[PDB]
Amino acid sequence: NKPQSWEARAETYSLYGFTDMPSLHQRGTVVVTHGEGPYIVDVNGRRYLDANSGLWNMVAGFDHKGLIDAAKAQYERFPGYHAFFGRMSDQTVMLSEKLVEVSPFDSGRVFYTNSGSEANDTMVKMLWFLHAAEGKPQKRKILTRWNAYHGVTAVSASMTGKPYNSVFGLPLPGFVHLTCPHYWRYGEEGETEEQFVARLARELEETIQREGADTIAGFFAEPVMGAGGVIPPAKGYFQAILPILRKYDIPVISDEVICGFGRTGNTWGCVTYDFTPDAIISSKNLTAGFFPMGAVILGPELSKRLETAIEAIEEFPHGFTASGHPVGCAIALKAIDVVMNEGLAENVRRLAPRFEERLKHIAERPNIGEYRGIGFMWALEAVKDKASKTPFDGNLSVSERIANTCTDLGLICRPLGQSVVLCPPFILTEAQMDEMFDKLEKALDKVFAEVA
Amino acid sequence: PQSWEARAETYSLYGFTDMPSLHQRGTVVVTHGEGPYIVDVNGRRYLDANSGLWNMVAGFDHKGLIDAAKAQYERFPGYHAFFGRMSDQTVMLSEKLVEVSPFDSGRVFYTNSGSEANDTMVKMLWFLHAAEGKPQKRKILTRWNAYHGVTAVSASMTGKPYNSVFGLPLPGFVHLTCPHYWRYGEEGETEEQFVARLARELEETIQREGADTIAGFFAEPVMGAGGVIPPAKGYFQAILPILRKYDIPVISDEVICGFGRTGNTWGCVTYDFTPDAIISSKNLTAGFFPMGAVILGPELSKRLETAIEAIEEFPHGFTASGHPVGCAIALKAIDVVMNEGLAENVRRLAPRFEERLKHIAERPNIGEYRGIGFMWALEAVKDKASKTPFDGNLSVSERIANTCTDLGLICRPLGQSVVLCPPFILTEAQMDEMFDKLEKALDKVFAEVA
Ligand SMILES: Cc1ncc(COP(=O)(O)O)c(CN)c1O
Ligand SMILES: Cc1ncc(COP(=O)(O)O)c(CN)c1O
Ligand code: NA
Ligand code: NA
Repeated sequence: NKPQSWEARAETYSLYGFTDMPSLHQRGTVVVTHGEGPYIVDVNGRRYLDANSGLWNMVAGFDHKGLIDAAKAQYERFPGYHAFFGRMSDQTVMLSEKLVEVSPFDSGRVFYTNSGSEANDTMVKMLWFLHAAEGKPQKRKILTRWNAYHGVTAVSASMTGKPYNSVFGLPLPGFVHLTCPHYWRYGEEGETEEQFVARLARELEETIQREGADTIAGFFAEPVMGAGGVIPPAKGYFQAILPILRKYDIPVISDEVICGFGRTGNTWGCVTYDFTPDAIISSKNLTAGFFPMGAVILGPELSKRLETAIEAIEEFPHGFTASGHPVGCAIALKAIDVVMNEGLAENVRRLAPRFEERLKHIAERPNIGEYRGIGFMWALEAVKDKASKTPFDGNLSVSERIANTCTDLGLICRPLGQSVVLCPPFILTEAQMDEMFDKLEKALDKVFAEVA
Repeated sequence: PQSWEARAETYSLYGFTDMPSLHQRGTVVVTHGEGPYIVDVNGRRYLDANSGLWNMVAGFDHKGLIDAAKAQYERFPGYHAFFGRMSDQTVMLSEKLVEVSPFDSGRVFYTNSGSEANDTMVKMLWFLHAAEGKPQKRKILTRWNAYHGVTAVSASMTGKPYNSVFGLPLPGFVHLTCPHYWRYGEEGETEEQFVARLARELEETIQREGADTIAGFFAEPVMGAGGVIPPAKGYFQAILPILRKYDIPVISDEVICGFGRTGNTWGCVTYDFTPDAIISSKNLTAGFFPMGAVILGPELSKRLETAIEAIEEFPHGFTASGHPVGCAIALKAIDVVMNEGLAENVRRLAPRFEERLKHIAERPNIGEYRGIGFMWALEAVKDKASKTPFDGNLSVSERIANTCTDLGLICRPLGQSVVLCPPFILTEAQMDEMFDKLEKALDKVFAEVA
């Protein structure tokens, strides 16, 4: 009784992650064979415009010749190794030199992982290691914000501020979730944006005082929240919170997994939001989705502190088998070159005004509560009533319905809560952006005429 | 910085690297390899008797594997496996993994690493027991000297003293006695009594903790980073009925043992035990791509599917999970290991490997040799009769390994031991080269230390 179709084979042997099971049973797995520019093609030859770059990461599209050629060239040269025991590939040394150079840091050090989850988990371990070595083993608590997404390891899931993590009995103790700086959602009745930011700063200060600064290991933040539904922080947020963190000796980590390498219109989300973190977490665009790589980029202050702590014990007992893989490092060197030097990062800056202008027009509809975003990261929030910010009942699945209608029109859209997220590849043309918008509008025109 | 060595030190934060040796010797920057050899920036060639990190079983320039990697980049260079979408390569590999696993049926979940795969398996157990009305069933049983990875959870599962630097283990991670008879057997305790004690100890721990509070048990069939530790005779035959008696899922961590190293496709087959799930990585891609897999047997597959259908979505996964390049590479690595004579070369050469180690173990400073297939270790001692090791300050194993490097051999120092886990492509002449160089390093270091 062996399965025959691609659909039956997928269901017989897979355990699906982040997959809505009722939709999967109704529709069948969409099995993908190849891509062309920003388009993905399934086993039935159907072509979809992937307006999510796969998972934010495939910024150069699905068949970029330069990246394909750089990947092939490294397999022909040296197809694998590790970075332990005082050995490392030439590609690993070149990537660390490049990452420190492209980072906003004047100097620093890089530690490799395969994923963003491992890199966040690693940063947490580095902070525990460092503070205990400096005479404060109780300095262990990690501050993140509700709606944040930092990954799925037990630690990186505890840092994530998502209700679904209750199914794992998470967060673990020592993981503190601050108010999310989403003004439209979290601003109170009659609270101005300036008051809202001031309240976030008083809340952080009160939290640090109650918990005790000596028990707090670090603060992580995505400059613009990704999986939280594309959330640029309220005006002046980083300028209000960062002095408080610095006052209390709380290391500041920018989680640049999504924001690194151009999506917010700058190389780093921390540059767009004008703040200097002590370390950066990078992945995704780092390899343009061509290879699993994550990196922890430590600034000068933490680099110096960690090295003294490591010199004292003689060895830093942490690392992944594939950390610093020569193939991933060669691919990352090419992805960085493609994004920064081949006009991809510029294309986001050039097309962001037109992107915003079309979303502003779409937001005039009564069922759109707001549009939000920056550069090539945007969201449209669905509402039953605009003035009162009333959502549609959770059972109506408005965003999933918009997204399913988009799939049927040949557009890949991401439903998140009551929102629809767009994060297309940086290679997107004006015509393809018009294509993306026309199909989304037809899906909005259908779902809103139906539910409301 | 100008030199490769200075550039490496200026920009790297080194993991699992002895900093005094690094400052003394400089970073060894590798540019390429040939068969089982690695070549540095100075053109020096070393026989890598550790397959890089156990994983590069087909060597450093395998044409079939390089061609398979290139062909997938040309076809489809990347994608994910979320939201009901997945590459054709991901479906193919799941089908193949279930087939080659000892399970008649099952399901596969992907990760990038062995650490993520273990951390994932722990979350899966927390998820499952809570869904089945036992949210307190959270504790994880591992052994002292086990190595399961470096995420906070997989480091908590690892039984290494160095984890104290991170304030780890986290609560709820219980380390049972290591079934290494030579080290943990008491004075006057037979191997049979030793195994009976570890069974009694497991039962006592389950009874003290409460079976309803224990999520699962994980075991490497042969311990790897622990220093190549085959378990004491009849260990799994004594512990498994206890775990099954108390409803404690059994997970075989096959990250090193999967695909051939013990002389079988899985370490759990070599040790004649059926786990409920398998953790696979390393040989899975022959070190050509970061991939890990959780292979769920039929019982856990059914219970997890029921729990997932009840909440409608399993909210877990990594951006690169099921990457089509990793999947096309893993399909080729499995083909090379199982069909191109590599797994067979391990069985064919394991007797010669052991015969040579038995001769080396005659030396007064070798406490024991241990291992199986293509996984072995030699334990250095000051005194054989009393099992007295050399003082930690003498760094005997590091000295053996640094001497090996100076002779063009890469071998791994672990504790007071030296580990050999060479590629499956190793010829008899290359095995002779590995042992001749090792014996010269043993002669040099032992003559200096005593
Ligand atoms: C901001 C952010 N941080 C961390 C991660 C975790 O990265 P990975 O899926 O590679 O583990 C993600 C993944 N969506 C992310 O968006
Ligand atoms: C048995 C075992 N399990 C898990 C792991 C973790 O694998 P990774 O380094 O890919 O995280 C290792 C890695 N040495 C291992 O040997
Ligand atoms: Na810089
Ligand atoms: Na099978």
